[PDB]
Amino acid sequence: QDRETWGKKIDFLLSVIGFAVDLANVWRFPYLCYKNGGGAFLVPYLLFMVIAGMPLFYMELALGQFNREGAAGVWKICPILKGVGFTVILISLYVGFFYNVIIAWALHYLFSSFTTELPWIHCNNSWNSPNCSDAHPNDTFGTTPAAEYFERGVLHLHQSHGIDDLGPPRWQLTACLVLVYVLLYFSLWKGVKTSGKVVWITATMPYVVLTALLLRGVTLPGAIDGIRAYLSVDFYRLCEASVWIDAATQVCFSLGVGFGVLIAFSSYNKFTNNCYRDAIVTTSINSLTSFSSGFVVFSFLGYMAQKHSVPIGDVAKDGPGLIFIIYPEAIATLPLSSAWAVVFFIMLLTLGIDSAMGGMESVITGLIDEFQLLHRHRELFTLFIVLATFLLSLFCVTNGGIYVFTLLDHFAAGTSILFGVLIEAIGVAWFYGVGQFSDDIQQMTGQRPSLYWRLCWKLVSPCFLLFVVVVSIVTFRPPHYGAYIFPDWANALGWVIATSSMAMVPIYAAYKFCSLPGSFREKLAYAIAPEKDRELVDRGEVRQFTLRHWLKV
Ligand SMILES: CC(C)CCC[C@@H](C)[C@H]1CC[C@H]2[C@@H]3CC=C4C[C@@H](OC(=O)CCC(=O)O)CC[C@]4(C)[C@H]3CC[C@]12C
Ligand SMILES: CC(C)CCC[C@@H](C)[C@H]1CC[C@H]2[C@@H]3CC=C4C[C@@H](OC(=O)CCC(=O)O)CC[C@]4(C)[C@H]3CC[C@]12C
Ligand SMILES: CC(C)CCC[C@@H](C)[C@H]1CC[C@H]2[C@@H]3CC=C4C[C@@H](OC(=O)CCC(=O)O)CC[C@]4(C)[C@H]3CC[C@]12C
Ligand SMILES: CC(C)CCC[C@@H](C)[C@H]1CC[C@H]2[C@@H]3CC=C4C[C@@H](OC(=O)CCC(=O)O)CC[C@]4(C)[C@H]3CC[C@]12C
Ligand SMILES: CNc1nc(C#Cc2ccc(Cl)s2)nc2c1ncn2[C@H]1[C@H](O)[C@H](O)[C@]2(C(=O)OC)C[C@H]12
Ligand SMILES: COC(=O)[C@H]1[C@@H](c2ccc(F)cc2)C[C@@H]2CC[C@H]1N2C
Ligand SMILES: CCCCCCCCCCCCCCC
Ligand SMILES: *[C@@H]1O[C@H](CO)[C@@H](O)[C@H](O)[C@H]1NC(C)=O
Ligand SMILES: CCCCCCCCCCCC
Ligand SMILES: CCCCCCCCCCCC
Ligand SMILES: CCCCCCCCCCCC
Ligand SMILES: CCCCCCCCCCCC
Ligand SMILES: CCCCCCCCCCCC
Ligand SMILES: CCCCCCCCCCCC
Ligand SMILES: CCCCCCCCCC
Ligand SMILES: CCCCCCCCCC
Ligand SMILES: CCCCCCCCCC
Ligand SMILES: CCCCCCCCCC
Ligand SMILES: CCCCCCCCCC
Ligand SMILES: CCCCCCCCCC
Ligand SMILES: CCCCCCCCCC
Ligand SMILES: CCCCCCCCCC
Ligand SMILES: CCCCCCCC
Ligand SMILES: CCCCCCCC
Ligand SMILES: CCCCCCC
Ligand SMILES: CCCCCCC
Ligand SMILES: CCCCCCC
Ligand SMILES: CCCCCCC
Ligand SMILES: CCCCCCC
Ligand SMILES: CCCCCCC
Ligand SMILES: CCCCCCC
Ligand SMILES: CCCCCCC
Ligand SMILES: CCCCC
Ligand SMILES: CCCCC
Ligand SMILES: CCCCC
Ligand SMILES: CCCCC
Ligand SMILES: CCCCC
Ligand SMILES: CCCCC
Ligand SMILES: CCCCC
Ligand code: NA
Ligand SMILES: [Zn+2]
Repeated sequence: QDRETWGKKIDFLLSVIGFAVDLANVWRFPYLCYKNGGGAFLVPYLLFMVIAGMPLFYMELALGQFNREGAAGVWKICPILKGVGFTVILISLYVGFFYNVIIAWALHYLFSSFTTELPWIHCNNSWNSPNCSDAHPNDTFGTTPAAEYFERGVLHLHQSHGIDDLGPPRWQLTACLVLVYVLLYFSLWKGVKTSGKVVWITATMPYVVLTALLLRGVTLPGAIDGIRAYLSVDFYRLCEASVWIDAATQVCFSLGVGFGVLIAFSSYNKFTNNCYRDAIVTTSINSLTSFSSGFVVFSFLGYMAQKHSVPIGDVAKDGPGLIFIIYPEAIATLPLSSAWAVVFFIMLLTLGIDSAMGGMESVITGLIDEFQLLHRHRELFTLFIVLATFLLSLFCVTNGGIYVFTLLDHFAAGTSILFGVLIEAIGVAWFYGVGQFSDDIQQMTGQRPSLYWRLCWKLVSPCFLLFVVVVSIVTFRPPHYGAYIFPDWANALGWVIATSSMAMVPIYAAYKFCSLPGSFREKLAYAIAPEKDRELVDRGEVRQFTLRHWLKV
């Protein structure tokens, strides 16, 4: 049987929008806007989005749609550079070991909200230390009843001495995790017919909840101060070299490229689809969602800062668990706080689940495409992948699970994402040929891309990605959680996994070069030439050997 397609185009659009829209998308852009700049942070962000943010999205969508294969089989245009598909598959697999525990924490918090007394209001109970002090006129948000609850009565962090004292897993978090994985499996087992229909609810509820919170948040005292702090113009901030680095890193990391998800999602699209309009619409929606969500979150942050009589700089911080500490404290003061907590955690759960589903779907699709023996049994392979991910994600459930979560979050994606994106971009734009790519896009859609797209694909994007990779590998900082310093072997293991996700390109390159028969010239010709050019290569007319193809744009 031939490849199946999306039931409706709205399914594909909602799938990509839901995967791209993330919990980090809600916070990262507004936090960066407040930290350096404000209204002046939109200049570097928009500049980099135009220069090298849209071309990568468009190229990934077009490649996936035209080649009609997953992340690994899409590389018939350059067989030697096939290890990129395995690299992105490994990257997607690694991220699945802690996103699910994030969703499990959110789901556990959701269950403990159907009560008239939410268990983070006061601090007269069993799981609170005698150092509780919630003062309402030096860590002002440390030892808060909400923070103490999250750290002791949920995570049980105080019973671990570090990453060497994990201890047995907790059964409540394990039950939440198994519920999450059951949801994931039953949402991913029947191909894309049912995975594109479940997205209809998990990609439209967060917007409703965000609208409700914006309606509630604005009326709070001190919210206008938070919004003013969020959006304040300061053009002198553009003279520092850190604002541009932050903008470039955020543009690279918020797109969703590098996981091989957009290739698999667009692989099921019809051959006559219009990927240009789809890329434009998805990028615009994902960019505006961050703006609206920032309005909401900074209104709430301003209200909390006014309540605690502290500057907004102390409230606005980046860390794991602060989402479960500040806002739940803010929610409890409002009347009918149970409903607000319920909707808050429902929105969190949906935001997590859509992205986790997309990330697992990328791996499943790529591995199914690569090997034909698994194509006849998709449900069993999905069950095996889910079981493996669930077994390898049981470490974040233990008492010292926050340390493992921090290490994995620091090292899993890192520079590996940028290296994979750079390698795939340079491969597509140089080895295959930007002219051939434009011809394929014209055949697929009908209108050939203009000179701007070709220039951005060929010249600007590889240079921007290389600069991002270098600046990310130069300013590396070891991970930490509060006043905890990770052991040296933990950093070594993090670097080992980060390199292992990246060290598949040379391995496959060497294996493919040694496997092909002939001399050096024959091996190179069969390796670096497209599959469809086999007849020309046999005659001895390889286009890559000529330098005119290399210097063509
Ligand atoms: C309840 C209120 C307060 C919030 C509602 C939020 C969502 C229901 C909306 C917000 C933005 C909408 C999107 C905005 C733009 C488009 C483009 C629109 O046009 C197409 O791309 C046409 C595709 C086709 O031909 O089917 C398709 C729906 C979509 C994704 C919308 C789907 C529904 C979304 C997610
Ligand atoms: C990317 C994939 C492969 C997941 C990687 C997860 C790591 C962060 C895990 C996998 C192996 C784990 C180690 C396996 C064995 C142990 C012994 C263990 O010994 C104890 O003190 C607890 C013993 C017990 O459970 O009773 C302490 C944690 C540690 C170092 C673990 C720390 C966390 C590690 C490195
Ligand atoms: C909200 C999400 C994350 C989890 C819950 C989703 C389930 C309620 C849905 C998703 C997939 C659905 C299934 C998808 C396909 C089928 C096969 C279908 O059987 C047929 O008639 C076609 C196949 C056959 O001939 O067996 C019957 C409904 C069923 C079991 C569906 C029942 C409802 C399911 C389990
Ligand atoms: C930060 C918030 C407030 C808005 C963010 C939205 C942007 C990420 C989107 C919205 C409209 C998009 C643009 C819509 C149309 C085009 C035209 C397109 O260029 C052409 O078609 C050729 C024009 C030429 O010849 O220069 C290149 C992409 C671009 C700039 C898009 C880039 C991405 C943009 C700026
Ligand atoms: C104030 N502090 C934080 N607030 C928030 C928020 C929020 C709201 C959304 C809608 C509202 Cl309404 S409020 N998000 C944070 C914070 N600090 C880290 N994050 C992210 C980071 O991306 C990090 O990667 C992360 C994580 O590790 O979560 C377990 C995913 C969180
Ligand atoms: C840690 O990586 C992420 O959270 C990325 C992405 C994602 C990829 C894989 C995954 F399993 C779950 C989520 C979801 C979105 C798009 C890219 C980025 N997130 C901002
Ligand atoms: C924690 C993992 C949960 C996986 C989902 C449990 C149900 C598995 C059902 C398998 C059906 C296979 C299709 C028929 C062979
Ligand atoms: C709070 O008091 C406890 C006493 O059990 C002590 O162990 C802890 O270090 C104190 N924390 C701070 C921040 O003072
Ligand atoms: C039995 C205690 C119920 C507490 C209130 C819960 C309200 C949930 C419904 C609103 C969100 C849909
Ligand atoms: C959490 C509930 C799990 C129930 C599992 C039922 C599996 C049904 C498979 C039907 C195959 C035709
Ligand atoms: C919480 C998810 C529960 C999913 C139950 C699916 C049951 C499938 C029955 C199939 C009968 C033909
Ligand atoms: C989609 C439904 C939105 C309803 C939002 C209501 C929020 C409470 C308003 C309180 C005004 C004082
Ligand atoms: C809150 C997000 C709203 C985003 C609205 C974007 C609408 C784009 C429509 C494009 C039609 C061609
Ligand atoms: C669709 C439901 C969104 C959340 C509604 C919460 C209940 C608000 C009732 C009015 C409060 C004054
Ligand atoms: C002390 C009880 C520990 C239970 C762990 C959860 C079961 C794991 C099954 C693989
Ligand atoms: C210790 C009493 C409760 C046991 C629960 C067993 C199931 C946990 C999730 C698999
Ligand atoms: C046929 C169009 C369906 C649009 C997505 C579902 C909207 C649900 C609104 C709550
Ligand atoms: C893109 C140019 C941005 C210039 C910002 C203002 C610089 C002021 C220098 C005194
Ligand atoms: C009083 C300030 C109100 C701000 C509203 C912002 C709306 C952003 C688009 C949904
Ligand atoms: C939870 C384990 C379920 C395993 C699937 C059912 C047996 C399939 C044998 C081919
Ligand atoms: C012969 C039928 C089962 C073949 C194996 C299916 C995938 C199992 C996990 C690799
Ligand atoms: C991919 C090659 C670079 C590996 C990381 C940088 C060297 C170690 C720095 C501590
Ligand atoms: C007092 C003005 C409230 C405005 C709420 C947001 C309207 C879109
Ligand atoms: C710290 C930035 C170094 C940039 C080197 C050149 C990259 C193109
Ligand atoms: C991004 C546009 C900022 C303009 C500020 C004018 C006061
Ligand atoms: C000492 C307890 C061991 C539990 C193992 C669970 C996988
Ligand atoms: C208090 C949380 C209990 C979770 C039970 C999941 C079945
Ligand atoms: C064709 C039936 C689709 C149901 C979608 C429910 C959200
Ligand atoms: C590609 C990495 C080059 C070396 C970076 C550290 C100097
Ligand atoms: C203290 C040494 C621990 C080694 C762990 C290797 C995974
Ligand atoms: C000629 C092929 C070179 C591939 C190198 C990959 C890093
Ligand atoms: C994968 C690195 C070694 C390859 C050897 C091929 C003979
Ligand atoms: C739209 C950016 C902020 C203007 C004050
Ligand atoms: C994760 C890829 C391993 C080789 C198929
Ligand atoms: C007062 C305008 C704020 C941005 C819409
Ligand atoms: C992770 C192994 C996939 C099948 C070779
Ligand atoms: C998943 C591997 C199947 C046998 C080559
Ligand atoms: C606790 C999980 C052990 C097998 C991966
Ligand atoms: C068949 C190739 C698997 C990865 C080296
Ligand atoms: Na998401
Ligand atoms: Zn307080």
